[PDB]
Amino acid sequence: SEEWQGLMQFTLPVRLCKEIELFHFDIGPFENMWPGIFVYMVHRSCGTSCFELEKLCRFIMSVKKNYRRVPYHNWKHAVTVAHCMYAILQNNHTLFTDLERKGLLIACLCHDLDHRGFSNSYLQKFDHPLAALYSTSTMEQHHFSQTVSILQLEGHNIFSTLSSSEYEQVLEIIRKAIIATDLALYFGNRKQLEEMYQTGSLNLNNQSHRDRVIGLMMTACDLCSVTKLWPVTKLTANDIYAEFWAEGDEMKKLGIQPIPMMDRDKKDEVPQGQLGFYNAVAIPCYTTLTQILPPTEPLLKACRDNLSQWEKVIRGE
Amino acid sequence: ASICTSEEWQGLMQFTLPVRLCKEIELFHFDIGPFENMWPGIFVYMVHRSCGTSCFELEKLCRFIMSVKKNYRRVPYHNWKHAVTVAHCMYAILQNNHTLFTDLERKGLLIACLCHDLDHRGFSNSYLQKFDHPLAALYSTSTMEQHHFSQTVSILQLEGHNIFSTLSSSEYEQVLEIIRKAIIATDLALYFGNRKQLEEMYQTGSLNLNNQSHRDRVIGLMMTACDLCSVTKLWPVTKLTANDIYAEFWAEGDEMKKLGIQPIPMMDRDKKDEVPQGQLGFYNAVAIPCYTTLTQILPPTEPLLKACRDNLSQWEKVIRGE
Ligand SMILES: Cc1ncc(C)n2nc(CCc3nc4c5cccnc5ccc4n3C)nc12
Ligand SMILES: Cc1ncc(C)n2nc(CCc3nc4c5cccnc5ccc4n3C)nc12
Ligand SMILES: [Mg+2]
Ligand SMILES: [Mg+2]
Ligand SMILES: [Zn+2]
Ligand SMILES: [Zn+2]
Repeated sequence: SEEWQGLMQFTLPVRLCKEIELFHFDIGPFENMWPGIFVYMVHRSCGTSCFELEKLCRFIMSVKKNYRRVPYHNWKHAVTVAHCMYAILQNNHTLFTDLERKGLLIACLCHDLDHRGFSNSYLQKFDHPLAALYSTSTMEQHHFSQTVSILQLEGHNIFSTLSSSEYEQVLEIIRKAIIATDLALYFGNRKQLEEMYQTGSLNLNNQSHRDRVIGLMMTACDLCSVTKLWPVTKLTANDIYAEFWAEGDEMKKLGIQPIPMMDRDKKDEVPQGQLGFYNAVAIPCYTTLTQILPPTEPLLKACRDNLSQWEKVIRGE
Repeated sequence: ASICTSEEWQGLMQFTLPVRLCKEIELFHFDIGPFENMWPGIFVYMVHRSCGTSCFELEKLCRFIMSVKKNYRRVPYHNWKHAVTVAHCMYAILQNNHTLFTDLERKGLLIACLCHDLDHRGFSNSYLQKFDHPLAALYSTSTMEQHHFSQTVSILQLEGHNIFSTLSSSEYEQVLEIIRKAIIATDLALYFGNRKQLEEMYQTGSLNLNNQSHRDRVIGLMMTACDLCSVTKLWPVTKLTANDIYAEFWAEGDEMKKLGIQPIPMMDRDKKDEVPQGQLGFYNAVAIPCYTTLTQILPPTEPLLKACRDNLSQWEKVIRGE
């Protein structure tokens, strides 16, 4: 209980007071500060007197305990996703309700809690007890379950000054928000919102339209490494493949063949895999997000910049 | 026909190209995919850089473009993206052969390409015929293609949509004949006729470009290299567009099955397994021979052949397990 004492004390350096507000900030070389960076983003965006520092700090360090030393789905990725949602909300400061803004920063930070570095596919094919438990969106539901568990620990419950509803409300925002980071649901989500933007039936007074927009915002954040500056971006993909290939290897060890994406032998097709992933997933995501919320546009511009870079890699420039 | 709203052409006018595309848009394998908002503006940039800045009055152009866009459907392959993709390819062929073609052919070839699949229902020349469609009653060879051009004229004739405003009546009836011929020749059923003669005209040193009927033949083949240029893009783009081609076909195959009739394999989703061999078969029967004869006639277009070879190997790899 002295981890969360060395967190109450943190002051974000003035030199980062601007850098952080930029959509393309790389938290990468600020390891020590990451839990202080998140304290900063919460305060700036939700208020200094909405979470009682201690309970907030208690929370954050515990969440941090509960992320494993995997190559990609780690503490560095929680913060990075949290950061991006900060940037989204800051640039849209009016659309989102007090209760949402708090939920979403929290939901982002726990969204991959206690990941083991295994896809849902993997968990389900090998009848692992988490697949036994949640047939669909397997990891995502554990993540949430794990959010619930850290909160119910002594003195971690940061929502203890809220109505019955108000408490069951925010968690629900978090539930739906964490679930939405199952990428298999993203495709549906995005196609509904597209038809709803063309048609024009899109209504932000409708709470199930709110859900889909928040949904998409979670994908955008989750995927946000494709929006960083190219060296960060290049590097963070290496970490992605390292997670996948360790899952690929684990499959070989079982006399079973992994897919190419998970096949380190296939290192070479990486750039074309990225280009494929940008055209099929990333770009449409940031494209529709921008349609819905215009200020999010530097997300799409940077995504286009990295797509070019991946093209150049493939073509030899 | 359908009018386009006011606001549509007014933003189109204010639009400006990013300095990094100006570089990439000139290149053959350039993919327009990730710049949807920019497409109608990519057309202007393209027109202007090919046919001049006062070729047409922006206002009239922009109206036409936006009304060309809205007369495309949300079908899977033959849509607004495909039209601009085909226009982009023309542009890049023109640019590499810029003085081989009259100012008047480049205006008309770029519009033709923009308009060459207007109001595609999502159906083939065989379906419409076989099932005695109105359109099939109206036009009985090159069915949709004829309709595509009928559709162009209709868009030409609309208060403010006529971009051949300032043309002599003579030149007006000329650019309409470049366009007609260009569009019809996108009927792939004709390509095989066209390519054999061109191939023949090539092996004898008798092809001549100031010979008009040889000109039209060359133009038609340009229209084919453009219609198929998705096979010249980088692999992950080629594969993704293949998905959309098949989405459309299989949607048609599904209609036939309903109607009491068995689709050809290409249109039957139950036959996916042979996709690679359909691709392999199409690259050898159709596309490779397209870009080979194109590069013999217009050697700067060669990067189209090289990229077509690149993706032919990819389908071959896809084939052998890999
Ligand atoms: C989930 C996610 N987030 C961010 C990023 C930048 N990525 N990149 C991916 C993987 C994209 C991908 N790579 C391949 C691939 C690579 C080498 C050989 N074969 C491959 C086949 C499919 C791939 N995909 C979808 N997933 C993600
Ligand atoms: C009209 C067009 N333009 C571009 C491209 C890359 N394509 N590719 C096609 C389909 C080519 C094709 N597919 C099959 C096929 C597919 C599954 C099963 N059997 C098949 C038999 C022949 C096929 N062909 C020619 N049409 C096009
Ligand atoms: Mg996750
Ligand atoms: Mg056509
Ligand atoms: Zn994540
Ligand atoms: Zn076409």
